Amino acid sequence: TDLIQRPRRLRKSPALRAMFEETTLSLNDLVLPIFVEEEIDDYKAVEAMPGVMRIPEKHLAREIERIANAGIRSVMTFGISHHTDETGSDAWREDGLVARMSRICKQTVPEMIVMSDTCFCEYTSHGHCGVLCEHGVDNDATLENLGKQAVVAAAAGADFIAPSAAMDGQVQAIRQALDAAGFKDTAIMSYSTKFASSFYGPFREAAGSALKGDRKSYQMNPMNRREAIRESLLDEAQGADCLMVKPAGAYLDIVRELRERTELPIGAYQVSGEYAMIKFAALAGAIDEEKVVLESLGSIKRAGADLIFSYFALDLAEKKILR
Amino acid sequence: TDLIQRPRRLRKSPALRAMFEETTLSLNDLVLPIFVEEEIDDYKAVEAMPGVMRIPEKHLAREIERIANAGIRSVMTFGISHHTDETGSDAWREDGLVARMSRICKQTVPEMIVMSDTCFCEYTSHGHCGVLCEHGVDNDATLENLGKQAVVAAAAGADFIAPSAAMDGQVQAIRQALDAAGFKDTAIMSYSTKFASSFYGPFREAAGSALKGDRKSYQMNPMNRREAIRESLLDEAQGADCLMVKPAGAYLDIVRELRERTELPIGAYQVSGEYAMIKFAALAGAIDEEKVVLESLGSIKRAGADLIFSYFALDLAEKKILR
Amino acid sequence: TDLIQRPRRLRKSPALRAMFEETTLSLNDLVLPIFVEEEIDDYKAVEAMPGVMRIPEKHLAREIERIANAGIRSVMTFGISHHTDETGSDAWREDGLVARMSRICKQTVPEMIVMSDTCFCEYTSHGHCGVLCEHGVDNDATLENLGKQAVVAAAAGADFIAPSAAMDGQVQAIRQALDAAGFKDTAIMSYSTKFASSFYGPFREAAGSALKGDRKSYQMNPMNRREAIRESLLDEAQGADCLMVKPAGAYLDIVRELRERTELPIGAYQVSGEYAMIKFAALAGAIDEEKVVLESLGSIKRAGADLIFSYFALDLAEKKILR
Amino acid sequence: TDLIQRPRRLRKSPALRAMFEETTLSLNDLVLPIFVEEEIDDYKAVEAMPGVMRIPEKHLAREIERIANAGIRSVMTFGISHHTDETGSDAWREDGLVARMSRICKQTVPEMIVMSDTCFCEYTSHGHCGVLCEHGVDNDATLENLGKQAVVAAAAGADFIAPSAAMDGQVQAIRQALDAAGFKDTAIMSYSTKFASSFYGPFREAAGSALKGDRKSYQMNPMNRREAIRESLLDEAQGADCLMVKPAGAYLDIVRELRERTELPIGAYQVSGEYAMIKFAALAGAIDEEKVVLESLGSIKRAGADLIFSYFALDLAEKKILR
Amino acid sequence: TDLIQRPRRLRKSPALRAMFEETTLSLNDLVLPIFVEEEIDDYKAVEAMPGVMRIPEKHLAREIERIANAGIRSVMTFGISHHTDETGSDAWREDGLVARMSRICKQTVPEMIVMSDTCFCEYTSHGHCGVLCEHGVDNDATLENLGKQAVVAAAAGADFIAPSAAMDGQVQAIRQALDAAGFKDTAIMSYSTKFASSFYGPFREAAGSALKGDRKSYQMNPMNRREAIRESLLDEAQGADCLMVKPAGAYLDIVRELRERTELPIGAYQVSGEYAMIKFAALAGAIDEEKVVLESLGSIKRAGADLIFSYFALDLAEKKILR
Amino acid sequence: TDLIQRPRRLRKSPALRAMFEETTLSLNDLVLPIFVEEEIDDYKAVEAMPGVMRIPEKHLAREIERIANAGIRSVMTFGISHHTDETGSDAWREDGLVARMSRICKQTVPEMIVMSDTCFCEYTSHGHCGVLCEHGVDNDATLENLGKQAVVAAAAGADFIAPSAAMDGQVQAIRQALDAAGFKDTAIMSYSTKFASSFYGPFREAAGSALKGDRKSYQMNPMNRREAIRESLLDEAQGADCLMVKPAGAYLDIVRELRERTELPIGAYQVSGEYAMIKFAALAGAIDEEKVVLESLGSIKRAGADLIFSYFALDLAEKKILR
Ligand SMILES: *[C@H](CCC(=O)O)CC[C@@H](*)CCC(=O)O
Ligand SMILES: *[C@H](CCC(=O)O)CC[C@@H](*)CCC(=O)O
Ligand SMILES: *[C@H](CCC(=O)O)CC[C@@H](*)CCC(=O)O
Ligand SMILES: *[C@H](CCC(=O)O)CC[C@H](*)CCC(=O)O
Ligand SMILES: *[C@H](CCC(=O)O)CC[C@H](*)CCC(=O)O
Ligand SMILES: *[C@H](CCC(=O)O)CC[C@H](*)CCC(=O)O
Ligand SMILES: [Mg+2]
Ligand SMILES: [Mg+2]
Ligand SMILES: [Mg+2]
Ligand SMILES: [Mg+2]
Ligand SMILES: [Mg+2]
Ligand SMILES: [Mg+2]
Ligand SMILES: [Zn+2]
Ligand SMILES: [Zn+2]
Ligand SMILES: [Zn+2]
Ligand SMILES: [Zn+2]
Ligand SMILES: [Zn+2]
Ligand SMILES: [Zn+2]
Repeated sequence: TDLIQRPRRLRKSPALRAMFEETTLSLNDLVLPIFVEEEIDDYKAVEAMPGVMRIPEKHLAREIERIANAGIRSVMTFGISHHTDETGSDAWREDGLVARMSRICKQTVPEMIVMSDTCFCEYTSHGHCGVLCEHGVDNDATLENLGKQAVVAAAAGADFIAPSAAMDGQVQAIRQALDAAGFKDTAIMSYSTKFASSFYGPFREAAGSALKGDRKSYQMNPMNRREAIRESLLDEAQGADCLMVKPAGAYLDIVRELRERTELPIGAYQVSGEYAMIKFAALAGAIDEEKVVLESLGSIKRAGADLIFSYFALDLAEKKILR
Repeated sequence: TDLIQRPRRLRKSPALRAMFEETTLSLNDLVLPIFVEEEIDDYKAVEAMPGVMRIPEKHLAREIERIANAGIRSVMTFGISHHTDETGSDAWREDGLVARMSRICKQTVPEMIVMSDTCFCEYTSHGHCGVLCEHGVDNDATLENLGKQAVVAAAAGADFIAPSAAMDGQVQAIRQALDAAGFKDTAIMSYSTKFASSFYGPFREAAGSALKGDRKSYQMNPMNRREAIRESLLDEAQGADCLMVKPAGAYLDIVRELRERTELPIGAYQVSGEYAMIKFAALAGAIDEEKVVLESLGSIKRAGADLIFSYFALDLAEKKILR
Repeated sequence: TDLIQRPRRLRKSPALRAMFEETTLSLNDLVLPIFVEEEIDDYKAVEAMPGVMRIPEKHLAREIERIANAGIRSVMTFGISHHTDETGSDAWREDGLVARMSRICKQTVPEMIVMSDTCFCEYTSHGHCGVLCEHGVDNDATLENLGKQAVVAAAAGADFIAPSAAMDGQVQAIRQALDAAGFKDTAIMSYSTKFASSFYGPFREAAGSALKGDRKSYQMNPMNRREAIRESLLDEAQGADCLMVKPAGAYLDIVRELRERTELPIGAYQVSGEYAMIKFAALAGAIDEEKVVLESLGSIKRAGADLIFSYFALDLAEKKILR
Repeated sequence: TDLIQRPRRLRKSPALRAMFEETTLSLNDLVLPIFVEEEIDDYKAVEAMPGVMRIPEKHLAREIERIANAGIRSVMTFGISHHTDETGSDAWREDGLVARMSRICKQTVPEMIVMSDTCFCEYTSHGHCGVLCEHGVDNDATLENLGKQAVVAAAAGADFIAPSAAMDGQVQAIRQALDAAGFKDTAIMSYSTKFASSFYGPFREAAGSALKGDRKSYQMNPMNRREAIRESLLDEAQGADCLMVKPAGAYLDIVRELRERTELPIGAYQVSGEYAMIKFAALAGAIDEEKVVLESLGSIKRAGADLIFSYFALDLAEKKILR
Repeated sequence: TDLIQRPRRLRKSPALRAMFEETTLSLNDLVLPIFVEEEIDDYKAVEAMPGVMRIPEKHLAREIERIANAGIRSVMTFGISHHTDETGSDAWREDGLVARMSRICKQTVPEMIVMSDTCFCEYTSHGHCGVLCEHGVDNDATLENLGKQAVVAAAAGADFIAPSAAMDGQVQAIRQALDAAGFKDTAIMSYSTKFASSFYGPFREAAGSALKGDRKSYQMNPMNRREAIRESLLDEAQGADCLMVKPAGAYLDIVRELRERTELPIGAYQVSGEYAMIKFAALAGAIDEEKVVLESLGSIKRAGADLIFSYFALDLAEKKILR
Repeated sequence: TDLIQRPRRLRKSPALRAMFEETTLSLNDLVLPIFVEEEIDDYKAVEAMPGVMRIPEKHLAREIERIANAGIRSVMTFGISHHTDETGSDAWREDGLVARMSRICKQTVPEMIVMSDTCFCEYTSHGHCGVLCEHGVDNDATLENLGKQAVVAAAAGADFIAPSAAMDGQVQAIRQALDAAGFKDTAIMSYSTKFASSFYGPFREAAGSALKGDRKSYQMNPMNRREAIRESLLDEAQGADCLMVKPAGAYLDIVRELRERTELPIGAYQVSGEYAMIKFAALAGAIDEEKVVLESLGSIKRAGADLIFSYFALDLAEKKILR
């Protein structure tokens, strides 16, 4: 036939394909979510998340050295609480689990980039991301508490305060609180566009989130692309240093759209449900885990993500699959 | 706190959330892929795709009636061949499996829109998508055969000829071929952006594709977003009635970029691999299948797809989960 | 002939057309304007609006249950006043018609989305949308009163306070008033771009608006597309949760232009004159009412409207034409 | 209140509003559709279109003179045939009704710009816009006939050949045809975006279109905005001198999107249905006809139309409402 | 001070800076230019390009093995001719220097991607890029010869034919030529935007280009940014597989503008002059060579280049500075 | 061959090329960086910068007259300090070197445009661009001092205060300080996008900057194009009269991108390392200095720069190469 344009020409050998590959993925693009449980002794496997385990607080100094030695540059701290209550106040206790997780990480590996998850769903008896009032989760009462938690996490050494409470004005609240306390240099990794997804089941199992209803009244609608952009642009306006799309996997259209609407760095969270789905199809022998993980993380980068929160990070690190 | 902008205002209730939902998913958005195996008697279960079975040719009249009864408006045919050879010539035999799958569907259900997968990987002894040469899969030898297959399938009643060979100029070749033989009205549903993905394992099992190596010399690189758009715009230029992104789940950024680059309809294939990861994670009790399937399909719609190829379409239709 | 591109290919059967339909319309997209008259006993037909009737206040609890049972998710309340005066002060009487209409609706169907029309043209002896002063309608005196009305409507349970007075700064005024009174969660459905149209005659008949001149000094010029966009973008800037184009029917260019200029939800009002025109041509046997209604509402959605205010809503609901 | 931006500032008076009016409507924006019935003696009233009458061929010289005297710069001819058949061949008879309507207009008023409707629904026994086949309306059989009709109408003096058959490739066919016969200077006014609307009932009555079914296999879907633009850009590509959206009243979003996609002139047809809804609502005394006609026509201008096809053009011209 | 936005927040440490680095440079981004001199025995040092030497043809098998061992994925061949003449015919001799440089590279290292410089300035007695006429370099006489050279080099194994003659229509000429001779799969790497720069002195020394005058009648003006884009888009239109900007260092604005105007791969040539200025400044001890080379190459990547032609590639590869 | 488009047509003679040259460079586009050393007697050559010399303060009145007489319209003052200390306080001494350099220039040539470099790296014992604190360079303590320096430089007659400290909020700080002191007319030439480049070695030698580490914690990452734009747009937002990209040479993609994102004038700094690289390759006889300088400065203008800071300026001036 007569065809002048032939895409296949640059696909002929592995060398040609390597030369013309548009997107690349490094170990640097990954942030490792870590689960830390206070007052316990043995690491606990998370069933819903094949390979993940809660790290006993007594072993955190050891795991963070392990992670750092594998080449992971950053972690996101999630605690499993034994001092839950109606407001999740242990989260702003200058010495509670949240402060302690940071303290230990920064003390152990000074150069480790410590992002402290900032919410209450893991510290409240009801499992909601804030103060429950007659109304539902109280936005402004929760903003107050998110700010106090911010200051003690910054106090403990957290490099980024990451609000995941899906509260309006949360970035502004945390920025003023940090500044007022002399933490004007502490960064905010906002979970800016965070969907009321059905892919967090494994995570809730892993983190001990005691919730029976849903978070549909704060986390946003999965179907709303316009609203998703506006959620992130409001956070940019309130001073976030980095934005984020959560989940990442089934939202790369949102990542790409946001990429074109801001100059800010954009993070993407490869959530627990996405991890479970790769892990369980691999164990059923349906897919090649490694090929599927690399393709998935590669797609997230291709969509425009600057950083990817991924539970596969340390394995990828240690098995020298990514450098 | 001071906030005039409060996104949560429209999230207060189920009624408010429904009123402001930006994207909708319905049954007419779905196209159901079916596997038909010739010269066989019982339905065969696909191991890697729980719930999916090869339909015996003898029972296709029965199944396409069932499918149609469920509300499914369309199907994509894939045959499992017992007449494979060097060039996959059974596919262009006037009464080969390709032509008969269409014939039995259109004759049983005249209203059923039948899209006929158009390739050779299911009919070649080597498992590759075309004619082999010392070269690798020979582009132009394959184009002639795609043309021949197009006319017999068109003659057999197929409403869409869907070339999935990833051959340069395939749409033009098939357009020229159908036109000359008097099928100027038969449409082309081009797998215009078809990535050399690792998510097709389950499908190859289901369709009996005898491939030992890879398809990287013709299916495109997963990392190449600019190339992906160019791939589809070259097919729009060639006359394609509908364009397509495959896989869809991890390529929503592609679907969205493409939506902004053409006025043509865009299909998105929720591949066997995606189906597999959802089913095994649900079997493992880690996620809720239905909520995860609906979220997954809704995101593909959200990203810009007009039609979605889903192996979940029949259950969603019969269980009246989508109307 | 030789034509590669053939649009007609996807128009061959009802099935194909259904698969390729770009826009859809659900019962969810509709908001039902309701006319409630205090101190009366029998429902009154509105002559200019064939099929519409004023609901006696004593029957409102009954009609709102009827509407809600038909599946309508939201209503817009308009009262016919028997206590008109120079400033329309019954509108901010904590117990006047406006408060009462809301009170009754929310008390009867707690989940009903109650949008309270916010103006004075129905409560003033002169029929103008505010305070008449030497000058004409006094913008700032009217802003004051619009805020007080907002608080009592929010107090009564209105979900959205909908200013239709076409007063500059009305959204800002209503937002500060609501916030100050502890109604920071009450939404604003601004009639942001509201034209000085000649299509409201039937509505004025239906609502008892006692006006002899025009509203050309506040409602904007029908011919000004640039000004129309700016009117809506100013409201976005002042905190509106939802914007609106009124009328909708002969302004879909304005709807589409606004759609591309904001991420906010956009409402469109299918006004009384548009309803009368469909109703009277149908009664003269000139057109098919149902086909024309569905095509018109479908066009409004196609233009970019997220919600449509429509008097045909309950019929469409009950006759199961829309679900 | 504090507001530096007050849109009402330029709305204070009639002089200020006129000075800032963005869009203008004049008589030269209007094209007058006329119905001419052959072999008949008295004017026939169109029931569904009050004020509209079939003009007897014998009286056309008289009427086109009247029209021209009124200031009308152009007309679109529609003939009511007494010579219908299977293929609508009277339309391409050198002296058939199509050719004579043009001839009598150009010869009576040499300056009159005559646009000749170019189709077969008014000349076929079955009422469809072309040649029927087992298929439905045969596209390419019809294109040949459109070509033949184009040359006789061109030869008869028509200034524009306006194909309203909704056939793929109609503009190219008619361009090729006129060119070969030496009418390289005759223009094409393409009904480029012609929707399968329900607003044409009154017109079919007025023009005697013997159709029992629908035109959905060729006129396009009302819901398809992206397809609508593609429809017109394919005609610009084919050489069309002017493009068009029909209907116009409920498709102003289309007109505006198209205005932004081409530098070509764009016509908009205010259809019989729109005319009917305005007239019957005015008869019912529900709206003011003149104010509603002027607003309706002004919105079509506002949306981007260069020319408007209106059945109100003559009254507006004679009553000196437009100059 | 009051500042919510503090860019320095993500600059606090080496880890934070790496995590937020937007652009990456790797070894696969580099293509290594090599100078091969025929009929000679020892390596010759290039004075003006410290570190660069003419490789004796006899030692090419050895060197391409060394290059390939280092990790270099590709080279661009430039031969120093001992058979120059009026038309540069040695270049299209089936076994001329051009064909043999390719042959020895592909045969020694089958995986090596060989791009063959395609011109006549190194083979013509007058030193100009083609056939001379009273005119100056004759465009179309040269195109024929570029075509002839393309096929022998293609036949010899070259993976890319890279026309650097700056002839109008060179890509089409070479595409037509390779196609006819059965090299439809051989690619074209067009020096699409090739400026008449003053930075090529060192290269001419290294490649033995016998030119006394200038190339301004064919290489384009350095000041013309709009012309530069037009130059490359005409080559994309002609079928070029990859486009290119030369020089690259002082034309990063061009590279970036071009990146936004095409989806095609874009190469950028870090010319001999740039290489020379870096080396001599480093020799003079004024700058750090490595830091300056890495910054220079990283900026070309940053600006949008997919591939970079660099004379520093081998040292960077062997010293393991890039992987 | 057949080619309609022939770029070469406008390249045939020097006259044609001159007519079609898109970009031009005048002496007006250049700003001359001057090095002034207090308490010394003989001009000192800067080894790293062939041709540049520190001007003894006692000779400044003489050199500025020389510069002005050559036609240079503006200079950028850099001092070599003999009164360095921990905070660089001599920089805000109403009579220190910074004040004095300006004083002398404006006193000598009243019409000379005096841009005073505003930092501390030349006045601090540690060589950092501000106040060193436990943390690193203290952003806010440095902002304080940058403001005081601004007022005394404005006091001395500087026309532009040019902050090069890469401190967040520096433009805002300097603007408030200037305004408060009655210097609301003094302009700010912000070094808005200033990279942590490896091309400043020669400058540091020339300016006596006593730094042993790097400026990576304030000057921005060379690889971050998105951040580069945001750095400049923040300065526009804080009131800068002119923006700047530094370095210029290997950042013309950044210059072009910024050009398209602001209406503000954009300056570009052809840094010392770029000067050294041209000078040393010219001395090694590798390139033609003049041709390379003119091409480089011409590229900077082509990329979008309105003013270029260049050390070659006075030579270009005196040798009448630029007027
Ligand atoms: C937000 C969502 C948590 C929840 O709603 O339970 C913060 C945690 C994100 C990670 C969830 C996951 O990895 O599934
Ligand atoms: C604004 C216009 C009312 C008026 O000017 O009388 C608020 C009511 C909109 C609906 C009017 C209608 O449906 O005609
Ligand atoms: C900023 C950079 C100076 C440094 O970091 O030493 C202000 C001076 C710019 C000119 C530097 C040069 O010309 O190299
Ligand atoms: C594409 C090629 C599939 C393959 O096996 O390479 C055409 C069929 C797409 C379906 C694949 C799937 O569902 O996994
Ligand atoms: C389009 C087809 C009309 C039809 O009856 O299908 C060409 C004529 C447009 C005028 C229709 C009207 O005015 O209603
Ligand atoms: C372009 C022409 C070079 C010339 O000498 O005119 C093709 C080769 C580019 C390399 C030039 C260099 O590296 O300086
Ligand atoms: Mg938010
Ligand atoms: Mg293709
Ligand atoms: Mg307003
Ligand atoms: Mg058409
Ligand atoms: Mg060229
Ligand atoms: Mg800055
Ligand atoms: Zn939470
Ligand atoms: Zn295949
Ligand atoms: Zn009102
Ligand atoms: Zn017709
Ligand atoms: Zn050359
Ligand atoms: Zn400094």
